[PDB]
Amino acid sequence: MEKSFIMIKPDGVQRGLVGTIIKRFEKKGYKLIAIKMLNPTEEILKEHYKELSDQPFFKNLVAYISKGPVVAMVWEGVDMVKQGRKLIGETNPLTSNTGTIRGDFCLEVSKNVIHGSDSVASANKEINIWFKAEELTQWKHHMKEWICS
Amino acid sequence: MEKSFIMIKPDGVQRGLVGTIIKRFEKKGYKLIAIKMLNPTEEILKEHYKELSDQPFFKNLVAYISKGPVVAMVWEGVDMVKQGRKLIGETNPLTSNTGTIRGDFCLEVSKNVIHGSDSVASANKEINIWFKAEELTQWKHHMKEWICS
Amino acid sequence: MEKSFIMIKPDGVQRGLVGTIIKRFEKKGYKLIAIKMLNPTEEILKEHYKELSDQPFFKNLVAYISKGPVVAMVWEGVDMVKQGRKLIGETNPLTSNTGTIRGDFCLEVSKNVIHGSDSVASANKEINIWFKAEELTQWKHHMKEWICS
Amino acid sequence: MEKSFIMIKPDGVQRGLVGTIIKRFEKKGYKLIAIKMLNPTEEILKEHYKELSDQPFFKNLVAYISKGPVVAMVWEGVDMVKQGRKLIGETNPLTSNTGTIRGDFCLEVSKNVIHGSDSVASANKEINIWFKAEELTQWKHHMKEWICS
Amino acid sequence: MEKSFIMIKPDGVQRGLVGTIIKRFEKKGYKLIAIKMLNPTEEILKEHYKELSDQPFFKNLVAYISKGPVVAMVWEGVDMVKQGRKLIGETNPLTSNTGTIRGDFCLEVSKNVIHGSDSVASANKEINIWFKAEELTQWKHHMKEWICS
Amino acid sequence: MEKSFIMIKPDGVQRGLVGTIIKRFEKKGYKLIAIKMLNPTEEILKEHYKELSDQPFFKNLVAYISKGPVVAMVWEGVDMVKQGRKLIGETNPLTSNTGTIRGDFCLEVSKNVIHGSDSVASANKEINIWFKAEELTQWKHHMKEWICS
Repeated sequence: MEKSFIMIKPDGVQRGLVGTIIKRFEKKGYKLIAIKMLNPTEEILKEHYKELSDQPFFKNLVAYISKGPVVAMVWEGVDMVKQGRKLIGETNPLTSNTGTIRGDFCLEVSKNVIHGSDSVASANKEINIWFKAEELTQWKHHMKEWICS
Repeated sequence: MEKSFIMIKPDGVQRGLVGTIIKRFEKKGYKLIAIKMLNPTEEILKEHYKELSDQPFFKNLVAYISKGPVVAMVWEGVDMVKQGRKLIGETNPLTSNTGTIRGDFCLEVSKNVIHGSDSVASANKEINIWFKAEELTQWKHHMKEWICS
Repeated sequence: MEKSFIMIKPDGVQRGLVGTIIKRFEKKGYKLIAIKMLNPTEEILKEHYKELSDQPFFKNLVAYISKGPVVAMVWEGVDMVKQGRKLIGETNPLTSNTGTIRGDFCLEVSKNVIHGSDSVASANKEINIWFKAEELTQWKHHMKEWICS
Repeated sequence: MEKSFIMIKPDGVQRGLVGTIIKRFEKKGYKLIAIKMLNPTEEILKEHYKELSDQPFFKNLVAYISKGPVVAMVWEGVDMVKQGRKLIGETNPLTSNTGTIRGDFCLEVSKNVIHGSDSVASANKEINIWFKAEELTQWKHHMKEWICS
Repeated sequence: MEKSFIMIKPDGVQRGLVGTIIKRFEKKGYKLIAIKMLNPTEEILKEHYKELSDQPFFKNLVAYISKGPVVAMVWEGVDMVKQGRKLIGETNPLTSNTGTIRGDFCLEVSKNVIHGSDSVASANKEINIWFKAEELTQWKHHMKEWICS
Repeated sequence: MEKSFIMIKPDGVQRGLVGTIIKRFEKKGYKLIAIKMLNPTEEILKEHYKELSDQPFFKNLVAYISKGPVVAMVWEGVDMVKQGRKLIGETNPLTSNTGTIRGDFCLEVSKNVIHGSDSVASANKEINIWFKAEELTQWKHHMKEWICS
């Protein structure tokens, strides 16, 4: 099934929203298949934000996330990428609707607690950069009968 | 007052969302007047889709429902039908907004945990087929003073 | 498996604790098999509190629970009677520990929101008086694998 | 920083939504700087509701809020006025989105639990009438580092 | 009715536990009658902690709380003092039971987020020092019918 | 600081309690420094329950564990080992107090969702076997000021 990369940014971990964010994804009926905590290299981040290497404020971004703690995740399930983005909200937490992670907990775009994959093509690249194949664990979700067809 | 028929489908009870769903409805200021758990008779469940039978997936539903457990409910209150549908969300939980039951908990249209009446006319018919008159309990809501006129 | 009778008293319904209470039982890994809302006849209650006819304030108690709404339930699972009593707390919500329903939500013994069966013998009697056998619904709990054995 | 006046109306306090409301504002990353409980005097309420003097039922509006309890607050933070409005929802809780206070808890515009300032200019006026400058407490929010720039 | 003085200490406000704490007290069926945010002046703090004068570290005590923000409260209800203490927990959050504020949120006796009055006599003293009589608001709790006799 | 090894067992992941468990630990003021999801090897698993060889149920737990997914964790903080145990509850979820993970979610000792280290000595051994040194992430907890000295 469709996989997406969801990463709790440093400010997410600092504010103690790790549990809350996971709970939100679990309750949706989604499948956690990989999770790790790491202080990301400025070189792992260089490749994750290759798409956004084309942004004016970049020299501030990479050093930032590299410092603070990060909880990297992969979640699996039908229309994973879009629904994760839906659960997260818009980029700007001010224009982001209530009910979303960013719309319930964030104020500024520089500190939006979470990253979600923008497209399925973006997701598959992001997963490979952040995780080893061995890391992605295969398990049968007992509940999938009552979430899916 | 306006009454609507809300029914937690099998997948709802299996995932343990009975309490959460009810709490959502209670906190909105609505009045629970009837609740029951039953395995719906294929026969008596047949009339629930009597209006929509002209659909490709009809035989599969009257199977996954009748076998699994169901919590049938009637809730009362101002604009009950529309608000119930609001609380539930769209048919497809992908297009359904966050904050709603289906937008918080569901992924696939085949397993969207809950039913809500689509109109007042549809509600009155659905109440009649699922519940006996004696079943609908009459009680004075003490809090209605502070929710209504 | 072991069954117990749990009944949300009228003050429970009035305060909108129906959802919350159920949620607590659901999260424990317990199995809801019967649920009904009714205004209990003074005769149904006359027998439910027959063992408790050994109390000074009895003529005032049956009239009370008779008036307001009541949500009657049966829950199934290993050590259901004891654990339900555990989840509920002591009779007196003042001496009842925090974490319990009565210790989180109640102040007075006259208004303690919920009833739980005191013993397995008392439970089987209580279930028979409040429910018909047809009411008790048989369903396979998918998650039982990961709660039991 | 931008300040807004948020006031839980009497029906909010009645329904025990004070904690819940505050939690919602806390979790958004906002800064409570003043809070007080009062039974608002005609004097304050006439100035607070000066714009609504051109309405048939005004003598009773300044008399309802004058009766019940009210929790007056000031919250501080980036885009405070608009975000507060967003967290609260539309005036009519029927058209207000789910996820909001009014869309989660309210049914009628007469009883919508909370007030939020409509503009920055409205806010500064509202704060001055409800609170004394001494009441606005200055404190360093430790977490503002991780919510703001 | 019985009144107690409950004060969220600065670390409670810092960690965004104001709403959470209030909700806990609301849900218990208790009556908030006064609330105020202040940076406690040396005068108040010397009188609140008058019994801790014969202790080595007293000047740093009154200077910690005189720094950070504090939410002062009065709550009313049957056995208010004891149950407040019960909801709060033991002084040391390590020996305090789970379910309590201190046992759910705290680790160190120096930072245990909340104060609760230890006796009725202590409470009436504490209320007088922190609040003016005008500040204690009188209101009829609609729900007290269903919490009390 | 004191470190402990906390592991959500298969049944925990299946029932979707990962988020909730984590939140419980975060809200206590504890610091997550390592997290990973894996299907545990026989070789890795056997040394974990090495001391529990002289026990009747030794082979069968390795069956229902290795197959299922597990979320291994390391948490750091004052009195981490005992508090983790406190947060978890007793071995048997029948005798385990309400408020605890096992007392809120579990029924049988075979499926009690989580493991916690029994002593500091047992913790440091468990961390070593489950995680590499590189895996334990070093980060400054901004909120530690307000939870500790």
